Amino acid sequence: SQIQFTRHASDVLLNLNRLRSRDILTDVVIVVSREQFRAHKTVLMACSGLFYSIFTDQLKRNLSVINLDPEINPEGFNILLDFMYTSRLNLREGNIMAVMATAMYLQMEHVVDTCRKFIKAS
Amino acid sequence: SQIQFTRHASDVLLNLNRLRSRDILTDVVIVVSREQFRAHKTVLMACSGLFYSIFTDQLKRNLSVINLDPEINPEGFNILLDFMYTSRLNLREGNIMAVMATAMYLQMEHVVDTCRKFIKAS
Ligand SMILES: O=C(Cn1ccc2c(=O)[nH]c(N3CCOCC3)nc21)Nc1ccncc1Cl
Ligand SMILES: O=C(Cn1ccc2c(=O)[nH]c(N3CCOCC3)nc21)Nc1ccncc1Cl
Ligand SMILES: [Cl-]
Ligand SMILES: [Cl-]
Repeated sequence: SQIQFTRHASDVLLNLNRLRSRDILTDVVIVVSREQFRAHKTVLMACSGLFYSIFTDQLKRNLSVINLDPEINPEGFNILLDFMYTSRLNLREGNIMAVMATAMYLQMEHVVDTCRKFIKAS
Repeated sequence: SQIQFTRHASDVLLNLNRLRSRDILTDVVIVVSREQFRAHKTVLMACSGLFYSIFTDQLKRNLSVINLDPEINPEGFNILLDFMYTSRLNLREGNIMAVMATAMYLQMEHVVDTCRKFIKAS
């Protein structure tokens, strides 16, 4: 019965990404080997089982730095972080295995499923 | 060239609303006369000119309480806050004028335009 605004969610996500690009109200640094990426915990939680599980725990909720597994490919992580904030996933033959393994680690099941479909179509 | 996830933005917004409902990582209380509403500043900024302008200013960015104009109808505000987190706007004959005036105050231009269309269709 409510009026539906079809573009609203995408508009919100766009603006959250704009805030990320200006480092406004970002509240965590994700360290992946020699690279670091800032983000909003709320978005990470919305998009990742790993981050949801980390930040829902009152023991870790207030952490401002998260060190990921050193084995994680920083580029794979970056691709997934960008996907979180844009809805667009950059899969290529050169990055498919790194992105897929990283998505497994981040517990992003729908993305893992999409990587499986990409492999199947390759 | 990137794979588009058509439901992703709405999924993110849904999960942000779930976090709001559990008061997880909310960082501001919006006081509207005798009522109060918690939220995430990032979402408020994404959806409102007023909140964008308030929290982008380094003078006010860290405020944890915002007192709105006492004249603002709390129900009108609540309807708009729910819209921010859901994409669904509950317009009715009983609330149209309060919602519209509140949307003007919050500088939510697309919503104001929609209220004008509602008035025109009434
Ligand atoms: O749902 C997510 C995050 N999210 C996105 C994809 C995805 C996924 O594929 N799996 C998991 N989990 C969770 C932890 O346990 C194992 C599986 N979470 C995922 N956030 C969430 C859920 C409920 N209210 C608020 C929030 Cl923010
Ligand atoms: O765009 C908005 C918020 N938003 C939503 C609707 C709406 C609107 O109708 N008007 C205005 N303004 C802004 C202030 O000046 C007057 C008009 N902002 C609006 N956030 C935003 C913009 C750019 N990067 C990051 C962010 Cl979060
Ligand atoms: Cl900030
Ligand atoms: Cl919290």
